[PDB]
Amino acid sequence: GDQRFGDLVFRQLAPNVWQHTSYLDMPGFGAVASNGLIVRDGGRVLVVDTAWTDDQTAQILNWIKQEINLPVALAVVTHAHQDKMGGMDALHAAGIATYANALSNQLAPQEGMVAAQHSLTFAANGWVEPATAPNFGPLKVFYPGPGHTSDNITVGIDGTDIAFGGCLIKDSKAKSLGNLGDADTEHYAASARAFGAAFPKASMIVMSHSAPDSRAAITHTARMADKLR
Ligand SMILES: C[C@H](CS)C(=O)N1CCC(C(=O)O)CC1
Ligand SMILES: [Zn+2]
Ligand SMILES: [Zn+2]
Repeated sequence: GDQRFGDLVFRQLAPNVWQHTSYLDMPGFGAVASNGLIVRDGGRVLVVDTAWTDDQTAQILNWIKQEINLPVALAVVTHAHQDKMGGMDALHAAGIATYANALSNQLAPQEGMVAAQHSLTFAANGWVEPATAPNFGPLKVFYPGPGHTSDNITVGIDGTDIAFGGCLIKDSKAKSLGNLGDADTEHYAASARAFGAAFPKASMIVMSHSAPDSRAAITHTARMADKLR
């Protein structure tokens, strides 16, 4: 189930969807896993999130070449922290078009990240403005509101039961919300609930720092973010 490829782990979640996992030692926390997604859409591949580093992100591209062997048409990254955007330069070196929330691109320099090439913007109801996410295929991008960070976005995969909450959602048995230093403590709980309502039929909830879980991850995250207000 978990395919080891160098220092990374890959897990198939659906016929056209894989989870990528990479690790970084955070002095004081251990070797922290971060998950993203790889989606085959016909003759091309779409990536959600980089790995922590450029070298690890180049290894994701090597795994794609070996296991799928189709071009990577684009990548979308889900907020301006290192586990999601740390490997942007590796995507750009490979010629891959990159997308992030306009606010993630604004924050990227001060957070120590390289910005994506393209900015997503969002309607008042949270759905991406379609002209900013051209050729996204089955990826449905949703801004649920500020939570884990002000810029966090989420992604559903059409044709599957999968929705990706990134670092906004923790699993059913998590004991805390993790890194809160950039969090919007007032709005976190509402944002987690908005993610769940945006993808009401997703039964497999993928997230950055836990293995895929049921919809119980969303309400546990929400039932827990209430504590920060
Ligand atoms: C560098 C990342 C950006 S989200 C971070 O701050 N982490 C890693 C995940 C960890 C957790 O919540 O398990 C909280 C500390
Ligand atoms: Zn984060
Ligand atoms: Zn994270």
